[PDB]
Amino acid sequence: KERERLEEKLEDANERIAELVKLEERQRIARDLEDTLGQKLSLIGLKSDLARKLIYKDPEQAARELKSVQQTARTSLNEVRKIVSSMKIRLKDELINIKQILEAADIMFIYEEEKWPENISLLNENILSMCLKEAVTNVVKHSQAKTCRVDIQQLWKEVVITVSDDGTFKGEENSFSKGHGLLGMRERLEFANGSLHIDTENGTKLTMAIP
Amino acid sequence: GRKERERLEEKLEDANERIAELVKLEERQRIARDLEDTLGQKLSLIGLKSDLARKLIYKDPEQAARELKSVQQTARTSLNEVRKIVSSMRLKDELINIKQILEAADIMFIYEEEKWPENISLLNENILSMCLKEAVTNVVKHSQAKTCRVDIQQLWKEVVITVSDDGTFKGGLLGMRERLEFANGSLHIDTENGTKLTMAIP
Ligand SMILES: Nc1ncnc2c1ncn2[C@@H]1O[C@H](COP(=O)(O)OP(=O)(O)CP(=O)(O)O)[C@@H](O)[C@H]1O
Ligand SMILES: Nc1ncnc2c1ncn2[C@@H]1O[C@H](COP(=O)(O)OP(=O)(O)CP(=O)(O)O)[C@@H](O)[C@H]1O
Ligand SMILES: [Mg+2]
Ligand SMILES: [Mg+2]
Repeated sequence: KERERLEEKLEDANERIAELVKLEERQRIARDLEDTLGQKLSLIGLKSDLARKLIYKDPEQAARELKSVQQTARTSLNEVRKIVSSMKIRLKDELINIKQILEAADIMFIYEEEKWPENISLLNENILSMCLKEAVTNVVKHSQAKTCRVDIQQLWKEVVITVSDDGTFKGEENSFSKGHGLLGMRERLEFANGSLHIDTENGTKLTMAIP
Repeated sequence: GRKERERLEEKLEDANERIAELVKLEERQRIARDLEDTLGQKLSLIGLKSDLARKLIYKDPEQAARELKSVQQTARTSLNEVRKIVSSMRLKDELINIKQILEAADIMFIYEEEKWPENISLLNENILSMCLKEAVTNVVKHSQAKTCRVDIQQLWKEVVITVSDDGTFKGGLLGMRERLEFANGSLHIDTENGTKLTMAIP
């Protein structure tokens, strides 16, 4: 009846982790909104007040300011749908989308369909997807690969997706773009007590694990 | 036992995963809903009214400027909407804000400061706050009360905030209560003597 106390303190902690990362989500999200979006909207107000001043005397230019308000409302709307999506992907869907990305990059898509996992949640599933997006985006974008092999495997407690490629690695200890592509991926695996692994030994072999 | 009894534990850790994924899902779904709807609709509006004003410039300028007063205000309103959402993204703070709400409604604020709890998280704390907002908003707004008493109590596993008032019951609150039910806390209301609200949270 002491080891069970150990379980009450440790559980307190395994709930705490959950809340203080849901907060990662929160703050980062209000950051995007606040910044990108709100700045766009301020811009819209100012350019439309300006065009409103121009109407009578410089109309040719009021219409230009207004072409600009038009486009900033556009871009703001795209930013919104971008968020929304960063909140709404499908696994078997990402498979098709990257299938197209590489097919298009003139890269060979080796996928040997296996056992589609059962022990996976949908926060987990969506994270997995994302890491798919950035791993393939990075392969296409950099590797120099001519082949990419994607293994989705139910394995034990967790799904594992390895994304391998033959190309050469362009990465130096800076490359790890502080809070960007691969760092986003890997911190994002570390939080859900999964993990990201990379073996540059033979081209570049990526590896994602998630309960 | 340990092996068979053990595996159930799993049946429960994981049963529990399945459960709290519904807070993520339909927290982010309320959020994408608000964005999508309110905001995106506003932005479409902006595009259309500015394309229109752009057509008017030359022939009907007096009215291009009117459409444009409109684009101006819709950018405003859109920005405020973004605000609501960033803000949603403090307990002792809510205390001051409602202190003002009721003080202003000509309602008496009985608060007898107690033991500020320790066993509380901040998802919990912020939920508590919110329910404060809607309970007091509802009291001011409806009760007919002339007094409101707020008890914040560390109690056992969980903080408990009762918001009582003398007024009559005329029966927001579903948001409050489902939102307590999810964090295995609870909402209780006793209309027996005016209206007495009660929130509990681990
Ligand atoms: N498959 C690969 N082949 C060769 N080089 C690679 C590679 N994958 C990654 N790299 C190198 O490592 C660097 C770090 O990648 P990372 O994804 O962190 O930044 P990035 O350049 O992909 C933009 P983002 O911030 O969107 O990821 C890359 O810039 C690239 O130079
Ligand atoms: N403190 C209170 N005392 C007596 N009746 C109350 C009350 N708070 C709410 N009610 C009654 O219950 C109804 C439901 O409350 P609820 O909070 O869902 O709606 P509301 O009328 O407060 C506006 P909103 O839902 O937008 O906050 C109210 O219409 C009111 O008649
Ligand atoms: Mg990258
Ligand atoms: Mg109400």
